[PDB]
Amino acid sequence: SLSNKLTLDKLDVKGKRVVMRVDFNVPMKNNQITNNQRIKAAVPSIKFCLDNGAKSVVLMSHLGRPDGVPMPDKYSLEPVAVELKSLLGKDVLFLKDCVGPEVEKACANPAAGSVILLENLRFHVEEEGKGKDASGNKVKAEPAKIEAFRASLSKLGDVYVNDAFGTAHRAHSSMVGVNLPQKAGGFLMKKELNYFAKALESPERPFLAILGGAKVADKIQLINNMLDKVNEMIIGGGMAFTFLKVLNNMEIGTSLFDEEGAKIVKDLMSKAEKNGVKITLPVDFVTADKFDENAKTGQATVASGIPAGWMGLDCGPESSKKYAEAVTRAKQIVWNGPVGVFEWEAFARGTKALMDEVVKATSRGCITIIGGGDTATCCAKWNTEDKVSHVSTGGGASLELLEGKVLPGVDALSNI
Ligand SMILES: Nc1ncnc2c1ncn2[C@@H]1O[C@H](COP(=O)(O)OP(=O)(O)OP(=O)(O)O)[C@@H](O)[C@H]1O
Ligand SMILES: O=C(OP(=O)(O)O)[C@H](O)COP(=O)(O)O
Ligand SMILES: [Cl-]
Ligand code: NA
Repeated sequence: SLSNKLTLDKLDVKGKRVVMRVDFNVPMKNNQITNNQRIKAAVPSIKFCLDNGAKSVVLMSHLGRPDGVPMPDKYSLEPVAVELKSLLGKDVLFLKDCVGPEVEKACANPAAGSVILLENLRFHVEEEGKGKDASGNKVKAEPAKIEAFRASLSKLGDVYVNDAFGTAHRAHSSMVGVNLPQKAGGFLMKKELNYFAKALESPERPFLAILGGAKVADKIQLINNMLDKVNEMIIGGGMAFTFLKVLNNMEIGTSLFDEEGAKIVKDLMSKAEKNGVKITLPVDFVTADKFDENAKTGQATVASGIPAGWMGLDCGPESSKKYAEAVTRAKQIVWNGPVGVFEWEAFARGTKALMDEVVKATSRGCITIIGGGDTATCCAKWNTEDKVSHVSTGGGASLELLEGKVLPGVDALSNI
């Protein structure tokens, strides 16, 4: 994917300020970083810039989904600056904004070797181009303000590097809108794209996709194209309830539900049938009376339904058996999205059981690819990072590659 693009190995950085988009959207629990994978993954590009004489490296990322409102109490990148220091062996200056005159002054003429991390890009609606105000009402960014936002970011370096593989599916301002003469892909971008190019060229079959998690509105829209590439699909985690409500008339309580995706569920199942893709949905659940680690818990099946005011936060044991059967048939697996709220032990058994099966599959020759901010944290939590074929920093980004697309963050790089 980058044979035609400028990459960092061929970018002259000596004496240049480098502005670098990274994916530092790391998971957090009790206000601390629970997995530094995405930060560590950018260190090779950052160190390369410094070792080869860069005047500065300005790092920019989002964290979470603050929807264009400053939320430094909940989604500040300040903790990431602290963690990056230990991983880099070098000092990092944190700025409390990402644009404006104070940021521009701090980045205009830095001391040699300076590393600077900006605040969450998504505190400004101009990054995504849309969001919500502080009262929760949806809002769209104004074109002239988007261009001024992109112009401000562009002043923070002389050359641009994009190492944000995990965000490469997003055509956001920091990812496609920086206007500098040289825009290069970083070493993590290259590593991930190269791995997927080889693994997706002629997959081992049956090729199973496992789609879970909580980003239902976004990821239900990826299934249509994925159904032209895979032979089996597990639809689990928060994704399943939209399917079960529509197909089975199941009562789902307060479980995650996507109104727009519900309108295409039957068409997706029809396409799966046309293409010979076996769909495995859960059949039982661990329920909770509220979205809380210490919620009261219960059990439910598709036939029983989930009680009003309760939500399904994990699959149950009969679902785990069906998931295991699909893993045993697979010769290649791509997995994005845990099949329950694995961060909370009451709701982690289903994801742990599936991880055990995927590890066993790897040991008998299955090619196993696990990707995503939270899904890769499953590998860290249960110590399986070296027991699957590849742990990717991309989740949705990897699914969009599976669909067969050129990612916007790659398309926007300079051509050779
Ligand atoms: N039934 C469920 N209800 C609610 N949340 C769920 C459920 N099952 C899983 N989750 C949540 O899904 C979240 C992860 O979903 P998400 O799509 O963000 O995955 P990801 O691997 O981080 O992907 P990406 O890299 O694209 O962000 C986890 O925090 C987990 O708690
Ligand atoms: O976490 C990401 O994607 P992912 O959840 O699929 O791994 C990226 O940081 C992009 O975040 P977004 O899905 O809020 O745009
Ligand atoms: Cl979403
Ligand atoms: Na996530």
